[PDB]
Amino acid sequence: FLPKLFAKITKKNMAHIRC
Repeated sequence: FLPKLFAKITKKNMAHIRC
C-alpha cells in the first residue's frame, strides 16, 4: 500500500526484513 520510493531501490535490507 505505502510508497516504495526507497523500498524498491533497496535490495539489501529487503532480503533482511525477514531473515
